[PDB]
Amino acid sequence: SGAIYVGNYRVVNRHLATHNDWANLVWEDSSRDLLVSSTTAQGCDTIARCDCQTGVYYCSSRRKHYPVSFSKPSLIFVEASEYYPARYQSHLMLAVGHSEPGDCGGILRCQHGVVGIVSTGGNGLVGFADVRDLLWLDEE
Ligand SMILES: NC(=O)[C@H]1CCCN(C(=O)c2ccnc3[nH]ncc23)C1
Ligand SMILES: [Zn+2]
Repeated sequence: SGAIYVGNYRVVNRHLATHNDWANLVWEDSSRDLLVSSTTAQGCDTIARCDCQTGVYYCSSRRKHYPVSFSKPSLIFVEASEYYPARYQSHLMLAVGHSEPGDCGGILRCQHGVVGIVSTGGNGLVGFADVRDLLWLDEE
């Protein structure tokens, strides 16, 4: 589990969104595994605006932050799970790291700020849903 709290937005994995998220919806994209809902309180996370390919992510199944090298956001084949059928997920970045069921939502961050959230795992891989192109997270 986990979210990005930027301005009056909450950024979560679409597959983990709550009823309150759906009742306060700003934007959702199944192809990216992302959903954004509105918040009453202002958050403290800042979004990175960059093409960093190194950073650090939080792994809840280890209680550890790991430094990683990750691929540029791409259209990556993702295997069928309890949340989605076999499909191409867009804006996904891959790294080598521990990610098991429950690690989705952990933040990936670089020197500039938050890059994305854990969205895939297994096989000693971890995938991150990129948020750096969502410029609207910074206003309104
Ligand atoms: N965005 C998606 O389509 C996700 C949905 C959750 C599952 N998933 C994984 O890649 C995954 C996550 C955690 N541990 C794992 N072990 N084996 C596979 C996995 C795909
Ligand atoms: Zn950066």
